[PDB]
Amino acid sequence: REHWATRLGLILAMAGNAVGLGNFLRFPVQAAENGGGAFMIPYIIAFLLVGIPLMWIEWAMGRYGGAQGHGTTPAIFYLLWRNRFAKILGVFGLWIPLVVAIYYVYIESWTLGFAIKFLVGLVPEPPPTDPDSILRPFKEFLYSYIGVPKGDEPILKPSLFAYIVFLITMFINVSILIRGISKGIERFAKIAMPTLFILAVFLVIRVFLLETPNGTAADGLNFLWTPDFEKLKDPGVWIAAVGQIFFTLSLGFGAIITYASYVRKDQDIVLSGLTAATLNEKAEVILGGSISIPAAVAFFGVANAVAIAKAGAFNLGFITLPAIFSQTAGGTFLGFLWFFLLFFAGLTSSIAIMQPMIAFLEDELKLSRKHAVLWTAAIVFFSAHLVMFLNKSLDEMDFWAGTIGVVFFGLTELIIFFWIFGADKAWEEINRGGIIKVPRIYYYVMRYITPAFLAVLLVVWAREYIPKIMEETHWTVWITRFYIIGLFLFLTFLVFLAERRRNHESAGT
Amino acid sequence: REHWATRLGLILAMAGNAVGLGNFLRFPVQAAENGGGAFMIPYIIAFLLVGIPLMWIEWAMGRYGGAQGHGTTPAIFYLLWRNRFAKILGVFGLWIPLVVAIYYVYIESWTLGFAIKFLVGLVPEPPPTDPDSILRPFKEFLYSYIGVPKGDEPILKPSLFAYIVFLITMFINVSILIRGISKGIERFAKIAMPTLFILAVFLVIRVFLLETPNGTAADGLNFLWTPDFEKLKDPGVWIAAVGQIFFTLSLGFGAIITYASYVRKDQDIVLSGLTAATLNEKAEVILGGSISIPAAVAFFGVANAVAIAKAGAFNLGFITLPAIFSQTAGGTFLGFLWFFLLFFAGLTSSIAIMQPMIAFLEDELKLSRKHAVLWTAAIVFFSAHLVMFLNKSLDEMDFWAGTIGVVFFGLTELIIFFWIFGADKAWEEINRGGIIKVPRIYYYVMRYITPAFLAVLLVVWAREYIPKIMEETHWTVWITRFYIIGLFLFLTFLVFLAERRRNHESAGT
Ligand SMILES: CCCCCCCCO[C@@H]1O[C@H](CO)[C@@H](O)[C@H](O)[C@H]1O
Ligand SMILES: CCCCCCCCO[C@@H]1O[C@H](CO)[C@@H](O)[C@H](O)[C@H]1O
Ligand SMILES: CCCCCCCCO[C@@H]1O[C@H](CO)[C@@H](O)[C@H](O)[C@H]1O
Ligand SMILES: CCCCCCCCO[C@@H]1O[C@H](CO)[C@@H](O)[C@H](O)[C@H]1O
Ligand SMILES: CCCCCCCCO[C@@H]1O[C@H](CO)[C@@H](O)[C@H](O)[C@H]1O
Ligand SMILES: CCCCCCCCO[C@@H]1O[C@H](CO)[C@@H](O)[C@H](O)[C@H]1O
Ligand SMILES: CCCCCCCCO[C@@H]1O[C@H](CO)[C@@H](O)[C@H](O)[C@H]1O
Ligand SMILES: CCCCCCCCO[C@@H]1O[C@H](CO)[C@@H](O)[C@H](O)[C@H]1O
Ligand SMILES: CCCCCCCCO[C@@H]1O[C@H](CO)[C@@H](O)[C@H](O)[C@H]1O
Ligand SMILES: CCCCCCCCO[C@@H]1O[C@H](CO)[C@@H](O)[C@H](O)[C@H]1O
Ligand code: MET
Ligand code: MET
Ligand code: NA
Ligand code: NA
Ligand code: NA
Ligand code: NA
Repeated sequence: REHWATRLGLILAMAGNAVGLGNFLRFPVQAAENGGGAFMIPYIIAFLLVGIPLMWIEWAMGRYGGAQGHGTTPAIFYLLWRNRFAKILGVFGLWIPLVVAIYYVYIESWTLGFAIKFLVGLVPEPPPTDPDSILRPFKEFLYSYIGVPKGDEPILKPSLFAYIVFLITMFINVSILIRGISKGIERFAKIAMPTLFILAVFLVIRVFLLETPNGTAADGLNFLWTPDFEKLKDPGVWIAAVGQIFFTLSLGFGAIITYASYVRKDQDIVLSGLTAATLNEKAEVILGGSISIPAAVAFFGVANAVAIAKAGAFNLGFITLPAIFSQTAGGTFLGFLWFFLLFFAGLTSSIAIMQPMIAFLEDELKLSRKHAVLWTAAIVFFSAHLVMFLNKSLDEMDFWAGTIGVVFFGLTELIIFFWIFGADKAWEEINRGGIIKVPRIYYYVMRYITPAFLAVLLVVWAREYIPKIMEETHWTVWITRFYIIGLFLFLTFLVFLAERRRNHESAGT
Repeated sequence: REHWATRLGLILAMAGNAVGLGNFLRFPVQAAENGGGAFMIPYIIAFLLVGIPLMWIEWAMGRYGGAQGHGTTPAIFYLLWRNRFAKILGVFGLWIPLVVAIYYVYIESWTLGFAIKFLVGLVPEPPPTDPDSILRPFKEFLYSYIGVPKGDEPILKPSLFAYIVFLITMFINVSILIRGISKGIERFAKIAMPTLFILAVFLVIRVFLLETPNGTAADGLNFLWTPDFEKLKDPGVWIAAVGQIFFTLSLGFGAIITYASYVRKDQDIVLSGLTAATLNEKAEVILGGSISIPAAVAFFGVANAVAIAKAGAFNLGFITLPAIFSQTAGGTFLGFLWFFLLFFAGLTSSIAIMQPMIAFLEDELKLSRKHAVLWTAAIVFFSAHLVMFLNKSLDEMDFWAGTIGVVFFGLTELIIFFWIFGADKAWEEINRGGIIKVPRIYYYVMRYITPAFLAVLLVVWAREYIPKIMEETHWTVWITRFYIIGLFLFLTFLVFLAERRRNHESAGT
């Protein structure tokens, strides 16, 4: 089995797993929609009670499985719980990352397409004060790129450029993955992460210089870091905060587990896990938090910025920020730097989300790395046509896999590891080889607090939020639901085939 | 490997493979739309130049492959042509029958649902002369069953009864298939075919007694068997005739090949093949041709009958015929007999179209028959939800697989067998063990005439018919296209996995 070559490489790869579009696109919107500073208390609390403990659990499960030649959850769940149902539950650890890959790589490709166009100056040009005369050209720019519907049909019409750029993006992902763990992902991480940090810091500095009749970037920071204890009672904010924690730390995606499966059996995971998690949070709250929101508030004031944030998930990052930059000298190049940053952030995350499928094909079906990477790319590429052409298909996948799925799977993996496998055995497995030990208190958090926190969260979520979605959606949501259910059935069949190959193999040995 | 137990069983199973919904539903509509007697000249000619020769070729390929433990085209094509491209072309021999199964079993389930409702007298009751006051209740009956759209959305809403009946239908197919070739399909064929023949003969007799102010059943027969040489020039009629020949004989579906793979290496296929083909044609032109058309013409006259035939593919069989029967004493029970006949016709054909997937899983992935049958049923059942809920999805699948696909695959299999593998080797393989020899003239038909006939047909088809369809369709056709393209990719992946299992297997032996 492959192993990470160096401790630094392991850390930067894991940090690259985490630090993604979620830090720079998702976090600012989530925080802005939820009162800014009012979002941060629940967010910090979720990091401590969910983010940290689950991170350690996934590193431990991955390392544990890797020692026996397994990196994905169908096998790993079965090692922890010798029951047919463990294998079936384990399928979600292949299904979630596959579905997420299907829309995440597409969005990643947009950032590359925008970077290219901004670099070469093929961008819109607003009419030099109206907040709409400047924004409209950038809205139309995004709409033409991805092909937003102009009529009644729920169909998207992406530009030829966007389509070719997606192909290029897939090629770049494959070029890294095909080289494997140490020579591919690890080597790229050592180049991408420092680049990512430098670009982000530069952008923060530039944004911090923004001042208009409507305010300064300082006003944006104050909105984000001023608590509102009257929101600590709103369940919606807690759900948002926990959802962001999962998404941001790559928890429940099967991605941390698979990376950790390449950590040597004896190697520390306590300090490494904590370090990766902490690096992500710094990139999120300090870097991601200090770019988009302050820029928007500086130019539009808080009320308008919040309204922009609620407007859509991509409005702030693909329309508003570049429009704001365009009002400044060298703003087109600043736009390039922003999208280049997003691309490297996306890329280091997308190689992580496709590795579980690759590991399963290698580990369980005994495919060569070459074949495993290429077939994985093929399935993602083919499937992405749904997200490229059917309006709101992206939203549907992001809901079932990237939102509900990850939280559900997080609770599942914790129950299996800390309840079925054995709390004391799990505790011992986590700490084994630790450069530091996990604080004793976290034993009771993991065993009692985290599961109960998530269980209540999911129930409240399910009672007062989900029914609206099932009842109040356009019929086309069923196209995406049908397809991703088929994907689950497909992966279940592959797990079945893996069992049969193993049985026939043992009969020969 | 399993083998057919008796020669009679083999013949009735193969006859059951062929004699299906195509004889009793498809043939009458095709003949009626194309001038009746004007359809029959091209039809007879296609039977001689295409139907017969291709039947022998498929029996031969199946028997040839079966002798080496292979029953499906990915392997068999490779045996005949040691080239990676042979395996890929061979995938169509799994893809076509899978796609056809996905809509064919659903339609088959309707005939069971109708049989049940007609048996128990839960049927509509027209107002005792208006040709519309009688037909409307039966149209509404079908529309409520399958759930035809009442608004603008291209969505179907099948009754709960129709859904449960589809489940039952799948169960019945599985119950036969799970028992295998000799104890399952062969044993059922010996019961179903005689029953089928008796029901059909009875129905023909009953229809032959129909006489109204508008005409007699005799008028229907005259319309069907009166030549119109002025149509021998119309290409459309030839395309229709050849398409019906393929569909009716189960040619290009991979189904005849797979059944023949269970024929012993030395056993005759010349007389057996010819006998199965001839039995089908008798059931089609004598039985199928003498039920629906004469009944409709008797009650409505020719012009109206033809108009009904053009109305839809299911209007004649599910609406018009039962409505006509309802005007006669014991007509509800006659309706039951009709739908019972259709069901047995459908059932013996659907077990044939699912056996290729079963054989591939058994032969190439080494699954047990139990697992192979159940996974096949699961894929068909899941996929059928597309045909059940998306308006016109059925039409799209029937076009790509059941119409274009089978003719394309027929030309492919002939080219591979008679051109690449070797005309003389193919000729020798067909005749080997023959109780009779194939007439010498058919060597030149197979090698030169059949391929050229099909090639010209396909080109003319492609030039003057296909473009309208690609350009003039609702956007929802892409949902079905996307899905069945995914099915092809899925099956291609399975063939790839089969190669890898074989390679690893040989390395051990
Ligand atoms: C691998 C699955 C392929 C299914 C059909 C995909 C057809 C893609 O079609 C392409 O889409 C682009 C984006 O709209 C257009 O710019 C191109 O003109 C068009 O050829
Ligand atoms: C960075 C590598 C990808 C480049 C893909 C370019 C695809 C060509 O895109 C074409 O560009 C033309 C000129 O701008 C436009 O007028 C056309 O509408 C567009 O189809
Ligand atoms: C479920 C996803 C299916 C995607 C099917 C894509 C089929 C592409 O089809 C092509 O797309 C082009 C761009 O939209 C259009 O300009 C063409 O008219 C159309 O033929
Ligand atoms: C919500 C969970 C927050 C946990 C924060 C734990 C901070 C560390 O807490 C410390 O842990 C050490 C090791 O067990 C102990 O020796 C110390 O007494 C204790 O203060
Ligand atoms: C492609 C086949 C789609 C057929 C299924 C569509 C059935 C219509 O069901 C629709 O489902 C939506 C989502 O749950 C709901 O919001 C709507 O209220 C409901 O009418
Ligand atoms: C195996 C794939 C399942 C996908 C969702 C299928 C849901 C079927 O839904 C069922 O459809 C029937 C027919 O309209 C209705 O009569 C039933 O009330 C309904 O529960
Ligand atoms: C033959 C075995 C399948 C029988 C399935 C019956 C499913 C029940 O079907 C129900 O029947 C009721 C009474 O007719 C109707 O009023 C309901 O609308 C219908 O849902
Ligand atoms: C591509 C095929 C997807 C099929 C999805 C079926 C989802 C079933 O969904 C259910 O269907 C019932 C009958 O239509 C409706 O009455 C319900 O409102 C709907 O929720
Ligand atoms: C379009 C193809 C129609 C073929 C019909 C062939 C009918 C049989 O034709 C016969 O075949 C025998 C065996 O070769 C010969 O000995 C006879 O002389 C010949 O008449
Ligand atoms: C589910 C995703 C569907 C997106 C693809 C729809 C693109 C619209 O393309 C449509 O295709 C039809 C069939 O070729 C043609 O008849 C129409 O002229 C064309 O507009
Ligand atoms: C695509 S890996 C999961 C998401 C990633 N952690 C991000 O924040 O973007
Ligand atoms: C479903 S097997 C192919 C069709 C069959 N020969 C029929 O006529 O119905
Ligand atoms: Na992150
Ligand atoms: Na990343
Ligand atoms: Na037939
Ligand atoms: Na049949």
